[PDB]
Amino acid sequence: WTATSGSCKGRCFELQEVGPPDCRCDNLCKSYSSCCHDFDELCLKTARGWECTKDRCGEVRNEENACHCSEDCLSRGDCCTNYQVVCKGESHWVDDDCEEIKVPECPAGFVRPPLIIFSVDGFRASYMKKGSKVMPNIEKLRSCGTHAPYMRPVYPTKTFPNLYTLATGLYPESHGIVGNSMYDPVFDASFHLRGREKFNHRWWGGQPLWITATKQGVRAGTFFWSVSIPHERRILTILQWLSLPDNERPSVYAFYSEQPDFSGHKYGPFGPEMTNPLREIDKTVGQLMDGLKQLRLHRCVNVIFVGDHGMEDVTCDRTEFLSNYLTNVDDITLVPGTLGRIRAKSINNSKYDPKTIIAALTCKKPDQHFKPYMKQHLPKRLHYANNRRIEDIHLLVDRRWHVARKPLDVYKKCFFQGDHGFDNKVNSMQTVFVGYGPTFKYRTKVPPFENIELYNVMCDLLGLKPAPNNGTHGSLNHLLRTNTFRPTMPDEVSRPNYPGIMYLQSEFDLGCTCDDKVENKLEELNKRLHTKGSTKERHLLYGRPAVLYRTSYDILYHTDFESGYSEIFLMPLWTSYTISKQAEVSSIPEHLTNCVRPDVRVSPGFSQNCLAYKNDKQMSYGFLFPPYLSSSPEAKYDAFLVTNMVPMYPAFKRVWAYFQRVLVKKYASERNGVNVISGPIFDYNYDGLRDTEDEIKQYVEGSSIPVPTHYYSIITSCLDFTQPADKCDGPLSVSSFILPHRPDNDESCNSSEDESKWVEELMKMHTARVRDIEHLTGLDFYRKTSRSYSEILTLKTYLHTYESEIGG
Ligand SMILES: *[C@@H]1O[C@H](CO)[C@@H](O[C@@H]2O[C@H](CO)[C@@H](O[C@@H]3O[C@H](CO[C@H]4O[C@H](CO)[C@@H](O)[C@H](O[C@H]5O[C@H](CO)[C@@H](O)[C@H](O)[C@@H]5O[C@H]5O[C@H](CO)[C@@H](O)[C@H](O)[C@@H]5O)[C@@H]4O)[C@@H](O)[C@H](O)[C@@H]3O)[C@H](O)[C@H]2NC(C)=O)[C@H](O)[C@H]1NC(C)=O
Ligand SMILES: O=C(c1ccc2[nH]nnc2c1)N1C[C@H]2C[C@H](S(=O)(=O)CCc3cc(Cl)cc(Cl)c3)C[C@H]2C1
Ligand SMILES: [Ca+2]
Ligand SMILES: [Zn+2]
Ligand SMILES: [Zn+2]
Repeated sequence: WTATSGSCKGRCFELQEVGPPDCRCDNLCKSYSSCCHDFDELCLKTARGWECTKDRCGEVRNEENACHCSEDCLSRGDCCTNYQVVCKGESHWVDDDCEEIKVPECPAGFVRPPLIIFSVDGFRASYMKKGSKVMPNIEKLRSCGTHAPYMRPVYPTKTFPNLYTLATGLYPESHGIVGNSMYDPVFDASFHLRGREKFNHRWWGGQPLWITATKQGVRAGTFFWSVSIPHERRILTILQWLSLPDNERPSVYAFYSEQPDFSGHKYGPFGPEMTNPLREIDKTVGQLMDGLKQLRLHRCVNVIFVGDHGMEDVTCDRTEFLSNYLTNVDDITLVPGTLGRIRAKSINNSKYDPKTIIAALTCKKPDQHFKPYMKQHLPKRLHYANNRRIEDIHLLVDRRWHVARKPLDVYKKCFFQGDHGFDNKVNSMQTVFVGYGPTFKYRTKVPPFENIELYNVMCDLLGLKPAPNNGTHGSLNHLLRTNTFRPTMPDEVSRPNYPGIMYLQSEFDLGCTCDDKVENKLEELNKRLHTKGSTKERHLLYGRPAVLYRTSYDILYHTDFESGYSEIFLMPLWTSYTISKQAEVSSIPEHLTNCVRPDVRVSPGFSQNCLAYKNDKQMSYGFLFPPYLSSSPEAKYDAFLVTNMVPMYPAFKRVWAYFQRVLVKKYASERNGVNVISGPIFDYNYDGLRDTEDEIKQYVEGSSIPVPTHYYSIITSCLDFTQPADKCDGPLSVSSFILPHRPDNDESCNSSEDESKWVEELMKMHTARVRDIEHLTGLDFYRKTSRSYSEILTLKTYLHTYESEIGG
């Protein structure tokens, strides 16, 4: 209940929210059904439209109009945004050639440039080019400001998770909003778009931009709006707020449009009906920019034009039904659409087995338009597992399709032609970023980037200190004219040992054999230089990674590779090696197939042993540096050391073998040599961060040898391919993957065929930022290049998507 007896007289869109049961007058009062009786009357005038006409000029102030053209309106700060235009012979902003804004040009009283966030729902990246002829204002912004060809949302590519990520720089797994619809099992409640649950503050984690602002002395406009409030009043309210006196005027503002998403669902991404929604948006933009020119703020304010996601062609008849795969279709709840999420209908059930549910859903029709995963097995770049609100069973749906439970749900719950929510790397989901203002750069294109990064930047524009988030602060410095944040490499925590020869063959009882006995001052002095690291600057191109936690490890040099070997985990943390274009693939000689040699630099006590592997019929082994790419038959023995060996399921070895034997050489040819760093990853609790010694859930049977949950490689080369990797002057180029270490190849439906038909496809799906691997390993790469640190942060955030050219 609320006594709505109070009044909004002079409180129209007040900024401090008063508490029940007195009536509110802010842009959220509607959604809580708690407005004062006169709110509609006083605060939402509509009379005479939103534009001045000639006859309206100089007029007599009438408080009933929606906006004014009366002489005193500039003073009152409430003119129609075109007042200067029709009444004062002034041109529109869109018509002025754009002048570089070399310094802020702000009126007396503005202690800092304000920031306006203009967010547009469902604004697909390719709109900027395709709809350009009917969006001149937005095309002005793009072309004079700083733009990216596209910006990448988070997964799921849905509205709530994506808007809240903009405001926090957090993955949904961390912020709490993992879907538009969610079930929390500790709350036993459901978050849906309709209804009032989504209002309880308990769903919303992280610290959003406006709280960050308040907590540090910067006042904020309120971000959310109410659906019935038209866009014109939304603009005029933002300009009114900007006319407030210095001590009350917010410094950060938000605008939001339901379009073009609302139509995209109706007409599809490119339906001819779409031109109007776009025309509208552009007009709204024009109205902000004209309004800011009226207030002398158009060369003072920084504007961010940003979308939350894109839009794909989707229709009813492209629905896949679980009822055609399952029998007990009724002992499951499904969260449907462009992503599936499954749980037991009741926890009263002990007969409920996910293993059989997954199997029932795996590669079961040749045509299949989805794929089941357990959430811990989803690609790590999706960062979609570490939250109780994410159900164990996830369905990745194909672009252009839906998953539903039964058919009844689709005709009784065709009307739509567009949707969104697919994998964040799918082209049609990409969205927009343009930045315009004094602090942004002038006529500047920047590379595509992930939206989790904007929070840091928006804090920079405000002089705020960003709350702990998932961006990599400094990775977007190249967007800005001048930045308050000069980033610095983290400090090495653990320094390495450099062990020489300290053990004799006979001290090792490891159960390994090797045919290596057949045995010169000139070529003995030589390989000594290899074990001290005389070819280290060939295989360690960017300096050694740093270890950012306390642990005991040894560096190990060889002719063809070099490693950081963990006495704790009994295997290397990283292994680094350069393969030049000219290098050639040889095969493992018949005699050395089962060769495993002790490493006389490392004690028997801190070594793996062949015995345990023999005893464990589930587990086999692999090597980090591949023997196939040894530079000489002699150097090859180096690859068989007990300290280059890692545990690997037979099924994984297939994957690994073909990566090592075929793809490395291929990349080396296409890229002009590559530098490869490879290693294990342990993330048993799937939080995207390295596990500690005492969080290991799986050892090789009868040993203290941990089993990785994943395998990574980082493949680097010269961005200019005419330069070999090992002699690169300028910028670098990189691609990486985090491969799940799994005992079967159920993920690949063509897996019984030749590796050449399915392995590279899997690797692609599990593409990765170097930054993701840093979280998962606790290492820090690229410590010694010729490149600026900011450039190196940009590079560690890059993700190679394997999607073709945006637009067509
Ligand atoms: C992306 O970036 C984030 C932020 O930097 C990283 O997540 C941080 O990781 C660390 C280590 O795991 C956590 O530290 C622990 O924190 C607790 C106390 O923390 C409390 O207070 C903080 C800060 O005020 C608060 O954010 C936490 O709130 C969580 O839990 C709420 C429910 O109880 C929930 O409403 C909220 O959304 C948030 O939930 C998520 O995080 C928790 C982690 O605690 C997780 O269990 C849950 O599933 C959600 O994902 C919390 O009450 C200390 O006592 C511990 O000792 C420990 O140091 C930070 O809490 C955590 N911060 C956030 C915001 O999640 C991610 O690791 C990073 N991802 C990657 C891949 O790098
Ligand atoms: O109906 C939809 C909607 C939109 C599309 C869809 N597709 N499929 N289903 C969809 C449903 N909606 C109404 C809601 C209110 C807005 S809001 O005004 O609260 C966001 C303002 C804001 C801006 C920033 Cl920058 C950050 C944050 Cl956190 C919030 C969010 C919601 C969308
Ligand atoms: Ca972990
Ligand atoms: Zn949206
Ligand atoms: Zn939508």
